[PDB]
Amino acid sequence: MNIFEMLRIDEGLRLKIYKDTEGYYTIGIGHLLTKSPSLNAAKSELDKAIGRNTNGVITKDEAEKLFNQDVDAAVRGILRNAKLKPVYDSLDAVRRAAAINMVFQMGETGVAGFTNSLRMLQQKRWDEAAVNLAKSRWYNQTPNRAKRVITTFRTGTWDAYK
Ligand SMILES: [Cl-]
Ligand SMILES: [Cl-]
Repeated sequence: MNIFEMLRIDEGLRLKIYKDTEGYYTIGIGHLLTKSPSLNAAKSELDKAIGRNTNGVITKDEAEKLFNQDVDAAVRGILRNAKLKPVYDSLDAVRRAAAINMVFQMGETGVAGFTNSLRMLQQKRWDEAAVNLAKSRWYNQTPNRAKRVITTFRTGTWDAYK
C-alpha cells in the first residue's frame, strides 16, 4: 500500500465531471475543478487543466496525470508550510501518507487549522490525537473516510485500508 493506492480508494476514479461530497465540480481522482456553481466554469477549468477541448470528459491516463500532479503538489504544500512541515518530518512513513491524504482532501489551510491535533501528532500521543481529530466538521461530513485516515494515524499501519 502507498499514498496513491490509498487515495485511489478514498476518492474513486470518475471520467466525467461530477459533484463532490460538498457539491463541487470534480473529475478524475478527486481533482477539484472549481467551487463555482457553473458547469461551464467547470468545463473551462477542465480544458485549461488538460490542454484540450474535452467536453467534460477525460481519459484514464489524463486522470492519472492530474492525480500525479495533485499528490506532488500536496506534498510540496506540506513541505512549504511552516506549521505543517515540522509535524510531517516527525512522522513515520505510513503516518506521512495519512497526512498527505488530509491535505489532498482539505487543503493546506484546512489542515493547518487542526492546531491541537497537530501538536498531538508531533508529540506522538496517538490515541489522543485520534480522539481530537474526530471532533471536527471533517469527521462529521465524511465519517468513513475520516475513520480510515484517523485509524492510520492511530496505529501506524494500513489496516483500515485492508
Ligand atoms: Cl491543474
Ligand atoms: Cl465517508
